Amino acid sequence: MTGAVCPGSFDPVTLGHVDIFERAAAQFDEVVVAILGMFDLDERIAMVKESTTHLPNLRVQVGHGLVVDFVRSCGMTAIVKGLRTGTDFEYELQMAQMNKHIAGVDTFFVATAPRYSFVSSSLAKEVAMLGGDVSELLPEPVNRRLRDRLN
Amino acid sequence: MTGAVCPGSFDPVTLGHVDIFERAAAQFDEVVVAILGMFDLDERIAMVKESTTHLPNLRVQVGHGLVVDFVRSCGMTAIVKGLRTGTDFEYELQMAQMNKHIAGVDTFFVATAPRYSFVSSSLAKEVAMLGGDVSELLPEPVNRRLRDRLN
Amino acid sequence: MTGAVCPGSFDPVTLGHVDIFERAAAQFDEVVVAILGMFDLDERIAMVKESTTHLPNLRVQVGHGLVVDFVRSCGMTAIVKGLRTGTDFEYELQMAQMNKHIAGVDTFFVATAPRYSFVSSSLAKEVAMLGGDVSELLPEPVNRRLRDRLN
Amino acid sequence: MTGAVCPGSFDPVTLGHVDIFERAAAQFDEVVVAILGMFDLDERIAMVKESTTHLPNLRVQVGHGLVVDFVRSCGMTAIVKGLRTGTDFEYELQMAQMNKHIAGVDTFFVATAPRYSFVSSSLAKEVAMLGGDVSELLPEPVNRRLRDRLN
Amino acid sequence: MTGAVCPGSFDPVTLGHVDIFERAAAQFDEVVVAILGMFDLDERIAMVKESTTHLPNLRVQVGHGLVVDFVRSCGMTAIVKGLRTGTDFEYELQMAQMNKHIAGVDTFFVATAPRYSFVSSSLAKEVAMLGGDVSELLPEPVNRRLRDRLN
Amino acid sequence: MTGAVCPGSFDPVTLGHVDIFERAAAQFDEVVVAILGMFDLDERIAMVKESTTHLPNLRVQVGHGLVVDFVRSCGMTAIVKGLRTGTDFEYELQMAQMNKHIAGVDTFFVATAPRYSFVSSSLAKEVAMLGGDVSELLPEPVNRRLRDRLN
Ligand SMILES: O=C(O)CCn1ccc2ccccc21
Ligand SMILES: O=C(O)CCn1ccc2ccccc21
Ligand SMILES: O=C(O)CCn1ccc2ccccc21
Ligand SMILES: O=C(O)CCn1ccc2ccccc21
Ligand SMILES: O=C(O)CCn1ccc2ccccc21
Ligand SMILES: O=C(O)CCn1ccc2ccccc21
Repeated sequence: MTGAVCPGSFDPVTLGHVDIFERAAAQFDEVVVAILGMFDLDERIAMVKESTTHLPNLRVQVGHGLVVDFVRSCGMTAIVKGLRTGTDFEYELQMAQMNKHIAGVDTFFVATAPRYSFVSSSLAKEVAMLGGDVSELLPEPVNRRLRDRLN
Repeated sequence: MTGAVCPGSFDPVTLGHVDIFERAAAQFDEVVVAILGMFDLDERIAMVKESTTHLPNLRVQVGHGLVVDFVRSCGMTAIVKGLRTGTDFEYELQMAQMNKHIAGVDTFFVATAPRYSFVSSSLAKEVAMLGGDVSELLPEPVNRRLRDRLN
Repeated sequence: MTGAVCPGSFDPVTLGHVDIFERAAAQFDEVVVAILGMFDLDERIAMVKESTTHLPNLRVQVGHGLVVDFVRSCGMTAIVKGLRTGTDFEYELQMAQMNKHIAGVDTFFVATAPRYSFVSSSLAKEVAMLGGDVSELLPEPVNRRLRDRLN
Repeated sequence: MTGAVCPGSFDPVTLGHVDIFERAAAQFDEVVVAILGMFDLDERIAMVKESTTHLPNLRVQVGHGLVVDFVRSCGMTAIVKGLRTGTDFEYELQMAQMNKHIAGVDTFFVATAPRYSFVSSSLAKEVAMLGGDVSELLPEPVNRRLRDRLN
Repeated sequence: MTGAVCPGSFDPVTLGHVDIFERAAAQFDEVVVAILGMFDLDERIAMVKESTTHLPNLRVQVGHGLVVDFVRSCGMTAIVKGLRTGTDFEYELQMAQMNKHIAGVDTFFVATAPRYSFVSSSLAKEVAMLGGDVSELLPEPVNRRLRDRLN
Repeated sequence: MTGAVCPGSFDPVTLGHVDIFERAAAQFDEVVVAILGMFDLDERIAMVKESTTHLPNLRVQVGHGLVVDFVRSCGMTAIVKGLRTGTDFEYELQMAQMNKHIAGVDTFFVATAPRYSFVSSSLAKEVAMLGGDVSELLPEPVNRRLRDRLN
C-alpha cells in the first residue's frame, strides 16, 4: 500500500538507475519506473525490464507527462529520484517544491553508490559513440543493445 | 535620483518577479523593469504594467541588449535581480562581474520570498501547458491571459 | 514492515522537522524519531511527542550514536532527513555514503516546505534569545517552553 | 531617505569590505556600518572611519545584535552584504529569509571586486601572524595597526 | 617526460586560458593545447600560437574527441583544466571521474587568476557583438581578429 | 626538477589521501607530504611512510605553517590537494587564490577516486570510536594503529 514512482527518460537505463530502483524497491511496497533520443520506447522498456528481473515488486510503464499526475493515478504520493555527480540538484529541488505545491506529492532523493555516481545516460552514450568502454557502468541488456547499434 | 533596473524576459512575469519589483521599488527612487517565446512584447509589457499598478515609481520599458547600456542610458548605475531555487547563480555572478568590468554597474541580488521561490517563467509555462494549476504563483493579469491561450 | 528513522538533536524540534516527520509518516509503516544544549533529554522528547500526536505510527526514542546501529536495531534500513536552507548537504552526502558503506542503510532526503525552509534549531534559539518572534516557525509545545525559559 | 546597513565584525575591516561600502554609499542616501577578537571596539571603529573618509554619507556605529532591530531603529529597511570566495552563502540566505520573516527587512547581496574577492578578516589575520604580506588587501589604517601588533 | 593536455574549444582563446597554460607550462615538461562556432580551426590555432610565443614547451594541436585518447596518444596521463566563475564544476567532476575510469587519466583543476575569472569564450563573444569592450580580458592576437570581424 | 607539496594534518592518513599521493607522484618528479589531535607527529609520519613505500619519489616532512613558505623552501611552486565529498571547496579556493597572491604558488585540485570519496580523517575517527568498520577506507598501517588505540 506504499509506493514510489521513479521517473526518467532512461535512454538508456544505467547501473546508477538500477541502484536507485533496488533501494526504492527495498523500502516501498511497489515501485513504478515511469519512462517519460537514441533508443525508442519499447527498447527502453525492454532494457529496464531485463535489468530489473530481480525486483518482483517493480513494474515499468510509459508515462505522459506531469509526473505528479502519473503518481496520483497510480495511487501513490511519492517520487524517488537518484543523485549523481552532475545532477542539477537546484533544478530538481525547484521541481520537487513545484510538485508538492501542485499535487501534494513528496520527492525523496537518494545518492547513487560511488562506483555508479559518475555515469549518466547522456555521458554513457557520448562516450560509447567514441569507442570508450562504459560496460561496467551499464546493465548487460543495455551493453548488448549498445554493441549492436555500433556494428 | 537613485535608481535600479530589473532586467529579464518576463515571459510571463511571475509573483517571484513582482516580489523583487516591490522590494526594489521600496529601496530606490525609481525602478525600471527592462523587458529584454510564448507571449509577444506588448503582452509582456501589459502583464508587467497590470501587475505593478501599486508601484507608482516603477516603469516598464523594452530593452535592446547590453543591460549595462540600458542602465547607463537611464542615468542609473544599479541592476537588481532576484534569486530563486534553480537560479544559475554562478552564471549571474559571472555576468555581474563582467557588467562591473565593462560599465562600472553594480548588481544587487535579493532572495525572493519562500512562497514564490520555486516558480520561474519557464517552469510555470511548462506546468501550465500540461494542466497544472500555477495560479497562486502568478499575477491575475497573467492567469487571465494564460487561461485564454489554453482554450 | 517498512520503517524510517529521523535522527537529530531536536534542540528544539521545529516546524521544518515536523513537516518531514509527517511526510515520512505518510510513506512508511513506522517512523522513529531518534533524539541524539538548551533543553535536556526529556524536554526534547516531550516537545517531539506533543508536536506529533497526530501521527500514530511515529514514536520517539533517545539514541546513542551510530545512527546506523540504531536503525539496524529497530529492524529498519532507511534514514529520512530533511533539507532546508543552510543544510550542509555535502556533509550529509558524505555521511549518507559512509552510512551505506558501513551498514548498508539508505538515506532519503526530502526538502522541507518553503515556509519552514529557513528555520533551524540553532537559528531559532539565537533569534529567540534576542527577542525575535519565531513562534510561527515552531510548534506550540515548543513556543510554550521557549517563553518560560525567557521570563 | 533611503538607507542601507552594512553589518559585520570588521576585525579588521578589509578592502573587500570598503569596496562594498563604496557601492552601498553610491546607491543609498545613507549607509551605516554596524560593528557587531584581535582588535577591540574603538580600534575597529577607528579603522573603519579612517578607511571611509571619502564617503561623507557613511557613518560607523556599534550594534548590539539583532541586525534587524538595528536596521529598524535607524529608520531603514535594507541590509547590504558582500559576497566573496568562501562566503557561506547558504547561511547568509537562511539569515536573509529569517530577517525578512521577523522584521520585513530586505537583504541585498553584492559581489566584491575580483581583486579583493579572496580576502576575509579571518584569513588576513591568520596569514599576517605567519608573516604573509596581505597589505595590498587591507586599508592603510589597518596595515598600520597590524604592523604595530607584530613588533 | 611529464606532460599535461589542456583541452577546449578556444573560440576564442582568452586570458583566463593563457593564465592556465602558463601555470601548466611551469609545472610540466610539455603542455599540449588540444583544440577540440565563431572562428574556424586555423584561426583558433593561430590565436593560441600567437598568444603563447612565450611558452617554448607548449604546442597546439587539433584533437578529435575522446580527450583521454588524445592524452594517451601523446604519451601523457594528465589533463589540466581551469576553473572560472560560471564553470560547471559538477559536470567537470563527472567527466574527470569518467575519464579516470575509462583511461586512467588524471585531471588537475586550477583556479584562474581573479582578474580573468569572469571571462569565458562565450560571454566575451556575446559582449563583443553588442559593442562591449572586453579587450583587457583577451590576448592582443584575439582582439586584433575580433575587431576585424566587426567592421 | 618538478615538484608538488601535499599538505594536511593526516590524523590519520586515509586511502583517499594515498590515492592523491599516487597521482601526484606519477605526474611530478618529487612529492613532499607536509604534515602540518588523535595521533602525535611521529605516529602520523610513520603511518604516511608505511603507506607510501611503493612511492620512491615521495618523502614525508613536518611543516610549520604557511604552506607557501614550505613549498618555496623545498624549491617548488605547486601544491596538490584532493577533493572528496564534504571538502569545503569554497574555502580551498579562497586559500588557493590567497596562496597565489602572497607567494605565486599554484594549487592543483584532483578528485579522489569514488570508492574513497567519502572518507575523511575526521569522519573515519568518529566512526571508528563508535565501533564502525572503516578498515577498507584506511591503509593497513593505520588500521593496525587504530585497533590498538581501542583495546
Ligand atoms: O532523467 C533521468 O533518467 C534521470 C533521473 N533519475 C532517476 C533515477 C536516477 C538515479 C540516478 C541518477 C538519475 C536518476
Ligand atoms: O530572466 C528573468 O526574467 C529572471 C531574472 N529575474 C529578474 C528579477 C527576478 C526575480 C526572481 C527571479 C528571477 C528574476
Ligand atoms: O540535526 C537535526 O536535528 C536536523 C536534521 N533533520 C532531521 C529532519 C530534518 C528536517 C529538516 C531539517 C533538518 C532535519
Ligand atoms: O562578518 C563580516 O564582517 C563580513 C560580512 N560582510 C559585510 C560586508 C562584506 C563585504 C565583503 C565580504 C563580507 C562582508
Ligand atoms: O572549453 C573550454 O575552452 C574551456 C576549458 N578550459 C581549459 C582551460 C581553461 C582555463 C580557464 C577556463 C576554462 C578552461
Ligand atoms: O587536511 C587534510 O589532511 C586534507 C587535505 N588533503 C590533502 C590531500 C587530500 C586528498 C583527499 C582529501 C583531502 C586531502
